[PDB]
Amino acid sequence: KVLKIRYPDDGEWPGAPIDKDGDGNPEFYIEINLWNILNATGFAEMTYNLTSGVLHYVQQLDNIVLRDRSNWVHGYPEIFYGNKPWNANYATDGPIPLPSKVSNLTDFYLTISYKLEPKNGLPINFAIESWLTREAWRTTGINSDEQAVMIWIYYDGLQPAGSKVKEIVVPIIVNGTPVNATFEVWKANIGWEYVAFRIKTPIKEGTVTIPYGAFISVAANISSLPNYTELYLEDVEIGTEFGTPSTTSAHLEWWITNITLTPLDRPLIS
Ligand SMILES: OC[C@H]1O[C@@H](O[C@@H]2[C@@H](O)[C@H](O)O[C@H](CO)[C@H]2O)[C@H](O)[C@@H](O)[C@@H]1O
Ligand SMILES: OC[C@H]1O[C@@H](O)[C@H](O)[C@@H](O)[C@@H]1O
Ligand SMILES: [Ca+2]
Ligand SMILES: [Ca+2]
Repeated sequence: KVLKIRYPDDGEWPGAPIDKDGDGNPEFYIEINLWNILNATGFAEMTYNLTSGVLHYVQQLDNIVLRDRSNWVHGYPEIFYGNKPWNANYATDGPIPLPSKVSNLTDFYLTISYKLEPKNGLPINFAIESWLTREAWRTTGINSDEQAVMIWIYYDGLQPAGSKVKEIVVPIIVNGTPVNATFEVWKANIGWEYVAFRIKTPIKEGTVTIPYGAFISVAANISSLPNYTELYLEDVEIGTEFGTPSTTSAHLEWWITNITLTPLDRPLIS
């Protein structure tokens, strides 16, 4: 009734499926994903209680040495739905058919209930990420004619990659109240096109609903990629990037109590 994964005990890449009905198709998949840490003392552990539905991440890392300082952040511990295109991990037991071509997908709301506790000024964000690839089921990484979209609904001490492009308004719901929120749009080229939406009023805890197609429509419109609507929306990942090249100690704890994807009866891109 409790799933647990732990770094470094389970290796340098701990991860596990959440498959509550035991049917062999995970509803979500979790990864500790310390992708840019070469070595650290301490541990990071992610627990999911299958009765309460609470996902709890506890991280206490020190003596951090990065794989490549130019990649800036240290890792992105996360939970995701769909096909993560960097590896053979996937979760497709849900109402939205990911992966699917962006030209064929309906819009959906993404609602997350969570609480973030970075310790001692640790730079972090809480970001939702999607990869858009040329093939339907990619498992070996990302090419220069493909896109990452990120949506940061909390941050402290981290700036997205690239250059600011603009500000957009997006209607969201925060703690039960519909509100017009502002997101900065940032664009970079980092081996693939990266577009990040960073909220101007970070939300450290609570329940937030966002309309996914507002973000993907803007990422499509500012993209330099050809044939954007042929790309497949592989996944929806939710996690915390953390750290900078001068962070040597990273203590952080967070919780997620609910992720819901709600299909709408309208195209993703408008
Ligand atoms: O390396 C990928 C990560 O880049 C992070 O942005 C960095 C900026 O904060 C910093 O000022 O510049 C460096 C080098 O240009 C950037 O890499 C993004 O915050 C992360 O989302 C991204 O994964
Ligand atoms: O930066 C490239 C990518 O590295 C992979 O190893 C990680 O699992 C991804 O989350 C990350 O985005
Ligand atoms: Ca299942
Ligand atoms: Ca995968």
